[PDB]
Amino acid sequence: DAFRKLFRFYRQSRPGTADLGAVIDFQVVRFPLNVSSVTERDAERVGLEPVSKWRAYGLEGYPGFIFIPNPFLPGCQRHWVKQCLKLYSQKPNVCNLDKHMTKEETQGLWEQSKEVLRSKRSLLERLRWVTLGYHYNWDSKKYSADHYTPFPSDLAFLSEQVATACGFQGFQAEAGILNYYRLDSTLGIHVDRSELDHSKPLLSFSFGQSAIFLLGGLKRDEAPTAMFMHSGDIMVMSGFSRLLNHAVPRVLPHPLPHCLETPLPAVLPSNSLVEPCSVEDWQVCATYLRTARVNMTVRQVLATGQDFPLE
Ligand SMILES: [Fe+2]
Repeated sequence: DAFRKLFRFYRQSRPGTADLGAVIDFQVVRFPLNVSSVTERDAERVGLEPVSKWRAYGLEGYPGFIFIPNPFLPGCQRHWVKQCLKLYSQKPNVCNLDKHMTKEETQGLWEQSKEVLRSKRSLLERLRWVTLGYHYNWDSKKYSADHYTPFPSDLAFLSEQVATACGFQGFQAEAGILNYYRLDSTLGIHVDRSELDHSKPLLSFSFGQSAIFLLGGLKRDEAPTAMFMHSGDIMVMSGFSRLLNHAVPRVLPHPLPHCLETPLPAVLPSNSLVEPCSVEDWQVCATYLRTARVNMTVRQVLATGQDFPLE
């Protein structure tokens, strides 16, 4: 339980201390990306700056582990979190509130939360996860072609470009899992093995408040290494770093960030998947993200020539 020992270590807040400086803000190497793999027009279309200005990092003993500090164009974060909270939750996809709350109670989430923010505990505070594409059955720990809703296009294009730049051009976005946090929310010690195609990488996107991650080998026995994950930061776990045990011990609060300080531009490209945000949407997103953090994992389920067995 060495991983759990560091998990309880950092779980003791201790902000701005020896603990704050024991992590790896952005052993450390730079990962040569491929500015040739993507064009600034598609990256503008999805709100990421030219790969020529991206910086990627890896660590010794963790090959294929890619950390990329915030590459998002200034302001783009706002759209992604918005669609994360305003759109991706409701009826077509699946969230945790579907188990004991009916679709009528959940459909009125955004507007009733706007009335709640205007009036000054609602459901958006109670959100814990959303699944996109092939809906992960938590109980079964399996995927199924039977439980499926179409993967959001813009999100898929994002994951596709990022995975292309990181060296996997044949990446179709099939499974999505968007974790939502409270301040005290955590993510447990686990490996990410529910998929059938392990070759394709796991694409994590951090937002909201800063958080502390961890990276340990396939055996939970191997002690973890700890690093930050600010808003906009992106982890691409590939090759070896895909069967590696990881967690999120804390959402560290404000000593909302600076990437949220910079707003959207009025002029966005005509083919851009980055989209406009009404003002009260960044109001509720801005408050909720002053409270806590969001995470966006994207995954390949099936290999290119593989399909779910029948039996
Ligand atoms: Fe995970």
